[PDB]
Amino acid sequence: HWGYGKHNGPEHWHKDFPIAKGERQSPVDIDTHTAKYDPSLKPLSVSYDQATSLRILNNGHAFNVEFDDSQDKAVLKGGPLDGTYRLIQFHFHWGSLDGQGSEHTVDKKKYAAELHLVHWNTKYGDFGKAVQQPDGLAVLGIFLKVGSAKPGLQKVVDVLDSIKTKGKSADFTNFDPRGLLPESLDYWTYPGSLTTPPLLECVTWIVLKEPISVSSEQVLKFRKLNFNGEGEPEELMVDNWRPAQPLKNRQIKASFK
Ligand SMILES: O=C1NC(=O)[C@@H](c2ccccc2)O1
Ligand code: NA
Ligand SMILES: [Zn+2]
Repeated sequence: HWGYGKHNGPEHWHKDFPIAKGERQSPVDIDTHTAKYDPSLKPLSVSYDQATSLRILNNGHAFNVEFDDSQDKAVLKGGPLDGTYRLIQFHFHWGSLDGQGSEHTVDKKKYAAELHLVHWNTKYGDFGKAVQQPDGLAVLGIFLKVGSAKPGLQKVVDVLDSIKTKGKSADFTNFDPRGLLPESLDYWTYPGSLTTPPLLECVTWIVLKEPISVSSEQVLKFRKLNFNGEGEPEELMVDNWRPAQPLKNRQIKASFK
């Protein structure tokens, strides 16, 4: 099955998932000089005050912090979006070294990691129905650079020892995702896809311009996770990112001048 190695990585995904070569695949390079300011875009409304985190899971591809999405609690509205999108989970993609790890790039720059907060459009009732729709999902992407520590990330870092291998989970209640945001909510947006199989073309991407800083020690802990299950040969969970894909007939819009 699919992964990030030589024999099962991004260059192989199209065999099982032919949409890998589709018309609106993600991630992409954001060419900042050609992303046009769109004065009709609205400020992003991030309403996370009532978020209920539940659990953290190593799924063999990343670690997901999962939320109660059975009701309108943590929601994303505004920006390029019509209606209301509920937060279901967040996770990261990261590198083996600080010079790579992000999925999106900015003028070809790769960041050390990228946070994805995944939301689904409540007009479709459940996540599974939302991923059958071209406007089913909204993913808020946030770049990570290595510098000062991010205090709001440390609770995540400190639980990782308990979910080292694929299939392990741990209770993870009362985590506030507001502590992972940068100051500014200025963003770029474009229509795209999931960046892993099944690569479904359901996503309004909202990529924040301002990275967050995390410390070297924080990202080093991400890199001690394992892709493998317990009692299998150890494969460090690093370089779990898909490279940039062809932009094709799309335009990236900026929310800011
Ligand atoms: O942007 C994405 N990051 C991923 O891991 C992938 C994704 C796969 C499955 C569910 C939600 C998101 O899409
Ligand atoms: Na453009
Ligand atoms: Zn992701």
